[PDB]
Amino acid sequence: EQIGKLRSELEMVSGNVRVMSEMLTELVPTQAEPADLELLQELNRTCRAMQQRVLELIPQIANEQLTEELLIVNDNLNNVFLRHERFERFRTGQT
Repeated sequence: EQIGKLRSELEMVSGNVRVMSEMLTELVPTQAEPADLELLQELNRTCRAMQQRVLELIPQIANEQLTEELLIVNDNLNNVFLRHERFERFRTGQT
């Protein structure tokens, strides 16, 4: 029950990762608009909240499948975080 529910949540989080990936690919780091970075920032904050959620579960989930999904989502959220950071650095010229 709860395992399937958590997996479903991770799928929704992966969806959010896909949204960020799309924006962080289609947009230009050096030409990113303040509004675009604001939207990315808010979504990044959500991803960070979901990252903490994952981190809480990893050690608490013995299930190999769900734990695998947790680790995968964690890595994806880290990629989104760092990619967003790159956007900020490139736009401000502090890379």
